[PDB]
Amino acid sequence: AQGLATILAIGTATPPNCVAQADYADYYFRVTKSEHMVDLKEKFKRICEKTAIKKRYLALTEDYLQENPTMCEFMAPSLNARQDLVVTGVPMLGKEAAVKAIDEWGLPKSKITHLIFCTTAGVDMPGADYQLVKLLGLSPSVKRYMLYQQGCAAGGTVLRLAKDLAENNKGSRVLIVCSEITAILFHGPNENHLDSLVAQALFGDGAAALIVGSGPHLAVERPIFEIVSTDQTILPDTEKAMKLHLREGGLTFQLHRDVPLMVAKNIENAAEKALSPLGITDWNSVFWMVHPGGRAILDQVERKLNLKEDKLRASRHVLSEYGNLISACVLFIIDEVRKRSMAEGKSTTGEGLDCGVLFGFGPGMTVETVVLRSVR
Amino acid sequence: AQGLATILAIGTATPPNCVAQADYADYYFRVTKSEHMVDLKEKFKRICEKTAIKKRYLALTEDYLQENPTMCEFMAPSLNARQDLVVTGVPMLGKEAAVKAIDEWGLPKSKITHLIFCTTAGVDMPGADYQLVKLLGLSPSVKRYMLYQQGCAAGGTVLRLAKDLAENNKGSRVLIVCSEITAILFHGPNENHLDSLVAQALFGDGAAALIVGSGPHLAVERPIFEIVSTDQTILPDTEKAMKLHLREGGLTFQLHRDVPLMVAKNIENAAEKALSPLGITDWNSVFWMVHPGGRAILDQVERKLNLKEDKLRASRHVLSEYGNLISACVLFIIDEVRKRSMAEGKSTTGEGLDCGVLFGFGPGMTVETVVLRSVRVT
Repeated sequence: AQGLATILAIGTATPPNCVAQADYADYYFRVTKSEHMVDLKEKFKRICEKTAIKKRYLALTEDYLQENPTMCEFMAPSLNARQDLVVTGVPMLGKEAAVKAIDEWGLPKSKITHLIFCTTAGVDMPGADYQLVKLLGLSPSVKRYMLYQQGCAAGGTVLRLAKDLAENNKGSRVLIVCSEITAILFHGPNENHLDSLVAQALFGDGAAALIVGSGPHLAVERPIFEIVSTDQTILPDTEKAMKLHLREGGLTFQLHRDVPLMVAKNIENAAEKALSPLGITDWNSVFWMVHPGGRAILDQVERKLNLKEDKLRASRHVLSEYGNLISACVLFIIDEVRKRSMAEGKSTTGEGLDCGVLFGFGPGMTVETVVLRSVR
Repeated sequence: AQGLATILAIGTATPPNCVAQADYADYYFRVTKSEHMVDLKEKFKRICEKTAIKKRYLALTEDYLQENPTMCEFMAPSLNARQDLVVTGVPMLGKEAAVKAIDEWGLPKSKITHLIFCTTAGVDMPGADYQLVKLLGLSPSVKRYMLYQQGCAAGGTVLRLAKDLAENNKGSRVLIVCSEITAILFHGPNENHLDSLVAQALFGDGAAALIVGSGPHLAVERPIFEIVSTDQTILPDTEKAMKLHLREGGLTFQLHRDVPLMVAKNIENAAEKALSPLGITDWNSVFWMVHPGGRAILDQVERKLNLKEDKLRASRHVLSEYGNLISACVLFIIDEVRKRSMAEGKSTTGEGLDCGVLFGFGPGMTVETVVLRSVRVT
């Protein structure tokens, strides 16, 4: 195609089940039948406090756990129950976000030439990509990219892949869907093996959908951000950061307690590598979209880049309103800065600034760094 | 980038443990202690016979089996055991193939800018892609595409994706690794579960690796094929063709008997969509690499496009020497074709022919159609 890959529409959706973080420990310990673990509950009460999460939407409900109680047992086999939920739920949630993007875009869905489906919740053959084309009625000849088991940096993964798709294929229009349902990693509290206990407080459900294309038809298409550049790098010596295994008992979860420090040690290098080519040295002259793996990661990034204390508001905002949405989370944040900037009357779609940097963090530890150019 | 994405090297690897198909029914029913199922044992021998497969390489060993006996159960929880095998084995097998590709390539590892890792066997976080760059010492900043649970058509998927990365990124060099270990799909024999049983006779293990790039440095790099065009379409009313679920008992397998006919029904359209823009109508005027989903799919494609009788010899060869290698299978066949061609002294890398078509067939049912342009041998 001709011109930079451009984001032209963003839609989001969540499961209807809302849970206030302020009530989560009571529910969670009630529901897993673990109220005798009071010290455990207190700790968990405290972790929920420090998440800086106000609420989450969860496809997993209390009825489901009743019917599939082994999901609450720590090492009881429960994958089949989890698959039953997410193999269906993930593409349905994704279709919901996609309808909104397609509607915002406004053009006929027959013009969608490429589908990128991304999730960290379950797998199946045929894929969630197949079900989405069916659900949506996309062309049977749409080219698909089925991204399974992707994790927390994959919101940047889908833009990096979309960029090359859109730019190498003249007139191509790419639909991106990241759809995450955290039922895959639900686990009861375990004194021993506390590992997945912070996961219970952290992750929320949702899907984000994007339309991306080169050479927008400016009469009927409305550019939101240009994708300037994408980088992916493995942080040295951080393999221990995060590990998640798909086992009989579900999606396992180990999170190293110094992950934020691993981000603090490497994040200026990623910033410099991305902005230096553009001639930018002042981090505060650009807008930031940071995957909120946790509050501490946001604070470290803010510290190490010496950000003004309002710089990560949009990121802190979707952590607050939704929790960690894994691969869909930075796409929610893109929507958030673009909507807030229109609401506030900014001169551009990127908080009135011309350039921005999105970060995704995942296993590896992997950093994805995408440079976005605002519009107007 | 430059002109067309171009395949510049290819390497293949397999587990060292080989099994003669002729002996597989005996091996199989004896390790699963399913000896009393003489009838079904007879049934399975007939299936092994008709596969047109002579041997398969398998990472799954009988002592791993007798060590993790639930894998043998005709359904019991065994995913942990299978994962334990494949989470390590898939990237190690893939590393083995990538070293060979990079060795053929001859350029520094450091020049590899993108990695596509593709498999159908197991998943892990960090992925097989991470493991691979660590095994090979690839650049930490290599751009990765981790293709999990992909299936029998993904040999075309990786080519289709490699094509756009290589063509949109000036001077980029893409490493493609497809590595498959059929242990996720191993199951003991059981009465009315026959598609699963047919799979115990069909799939073999292996990894293929390719170096893909645009604007080859013609001094040091040697083009093998150019990737001309790429299509993916789902075949109408064939959702039931194949279904595989990853569950506590491992990966399920369900295959409809009419899959060969479903391909037959749709294949000439695929060929026509791919070759008409090139002004080609003569199917015998081109080379064909057909994913040996089974011998019957090869027969059917051959019959439907009315190819001469040894048109599919290369696809038949690797099915015979390796079994169905899921996503890497057609990449083995690309190597077979170019290696047999250079050896017979063909004037091109594509059986002496100029253009060729490769077909991947997967769940959907999906067909991936990629057009390859051969290169002249001297």
